[PDB]
Amino acid sequence: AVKLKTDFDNPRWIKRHKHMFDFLDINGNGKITLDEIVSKASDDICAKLEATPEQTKRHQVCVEAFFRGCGMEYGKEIAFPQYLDGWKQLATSELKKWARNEPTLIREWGDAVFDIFDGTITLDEWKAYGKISGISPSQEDCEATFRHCDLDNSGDLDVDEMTRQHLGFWYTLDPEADGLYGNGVP
Ligand SMILES: O=C1N2C=C(c3ccc(O)cc3)N=C(Cc3ccccc3)C2=N[C@@]1(Cc1ccc(O)cc1)OO
Repeated sequence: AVKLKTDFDNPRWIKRHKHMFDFLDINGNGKITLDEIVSKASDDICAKLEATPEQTKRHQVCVEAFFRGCGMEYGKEIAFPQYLDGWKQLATSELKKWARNEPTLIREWGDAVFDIFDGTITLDEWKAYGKISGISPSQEDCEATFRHCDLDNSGDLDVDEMTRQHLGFWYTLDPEADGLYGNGVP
């Protein structure tokens, strides 16, 4: 039962997103652009995963939409506070879509990522994504991810499940989502 109540002033949610912000801020100058996010998605991740140009393009479209949801844009340098406001807007919109059974941006992003590893992904594939995207380079943390989630009979992870977990993790600080990335993301 996905938590749909938001908790935007909870220091743990804020911290989760500051962590991710700093993670995206290679430079460390306190500012990120859509250009850097998309380059990470397309030049870094998709290339290393050896996705087809079609998969690469659709993944890029999903990433563009997702981060535009939080106010990001090409050539626009964004600092953390504005970024976080943008995330409040994104979360709100996404939860409204989810409630109405309209596809979320996080779901569609998920569909692209899973399609690259193709309707499930394995623990090894997730460790691969973890190290390549850099969100979860500790294989133990990825194993903690697979222990956290409800896997299928094959021991693999479903996109429905990962979407529910991600809704809980990024949008609502759902207690049921805590530890989704092990100790990799607070
Ligand atoms: O959810 C994910 N992410 C969330 C954030 C992120 C970034 C900033 C925040 O403030 C909060 C979250 N950053 C990255 C990594 C990434 C960032 C940018 C471009 C490419 C990849 C990321 N990768 C995902 C992709 C994914 C999506 C749906 C799935 O079902 C499975 C995998 O997997 O967990």
